Amino acid sequence: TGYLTIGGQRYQAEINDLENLGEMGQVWKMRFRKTGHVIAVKQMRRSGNKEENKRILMDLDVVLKSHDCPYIVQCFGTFITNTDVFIAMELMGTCAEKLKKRMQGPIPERILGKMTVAIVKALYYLKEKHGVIHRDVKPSNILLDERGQIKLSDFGISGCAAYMAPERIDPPRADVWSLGISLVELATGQFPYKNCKTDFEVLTKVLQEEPPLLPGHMGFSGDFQSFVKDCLTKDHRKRPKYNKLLEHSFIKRYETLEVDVASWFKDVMAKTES
Ligand SMILES: C=CC(=O)Nc1cccc(-c2n[nH]c3cc(C)ccc23)c1
Repeated sequence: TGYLTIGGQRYQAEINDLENLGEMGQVWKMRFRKTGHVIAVKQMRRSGNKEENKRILMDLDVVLKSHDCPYIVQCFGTFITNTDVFIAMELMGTCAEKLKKRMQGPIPERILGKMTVAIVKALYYLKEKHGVIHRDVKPSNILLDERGQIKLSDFGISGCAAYMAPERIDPPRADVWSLGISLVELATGQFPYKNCKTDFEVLTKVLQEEPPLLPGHMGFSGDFQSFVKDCLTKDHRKRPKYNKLLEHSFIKRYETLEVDVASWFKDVMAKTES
């Protein structure tokens, strides 16, 4: 048996209550037959790689404990069989990484605004309420949906060289750096450290190069440019805390501003492929 809490109700569910619609550790898009909800179902194989499995179990542990955060992807329930665990997860439309790829470039600042609000809050929530750092903030872990919701995913290592903070590469808030890097990536359409062929080469550029700020010739708001400059403060002791960042003007504006993220998302998903 499994118990799913989904759409406000509690169900006893059998693995047969899930209709597999295909693949997307191992993830299936599945329809729940008792309701018509379409969900993401992760499989943990008893016979799988033990490192993957413990990563999965860590993500699961954070996610279960984050039921009260609406900026973190929700788990509806689990099914344990003799050989497998199936994990029912909130299905999103796509990630920020896939949106960059489809768009062939810049996501508009107003969307990066809403995204920034949501991700900083998810991050803040798990620092405050659970003492958890994410350790792998990047665009593939930032998810969006048709309802204009933006959420954080994947806490299995609660980490990609590309988005590593300077103090993580060389130690005397590293998550805030990685956020900064993602935003520059997504606002300009280009991952800021160019033509790196290996992980260590990106690490080298992080440390030797100037922070990769938003380009002045793109007419980004000063708000946004300053938010990034604060996040991309290489000296971590000088880089701001979530509670400081929550009052940054960039966050405060897009928090109170009305942005139709859903129509933008629906329209961009329509007008593109892959
Ligand atoms: C950019 C890579 C990617 O993960 N894409 C993507 C595209 C569409 C939906 C999901 C997704 N929705 N819900 C999830 C829950 C987990 C644990 C992982 C991925 C998803 C993920």
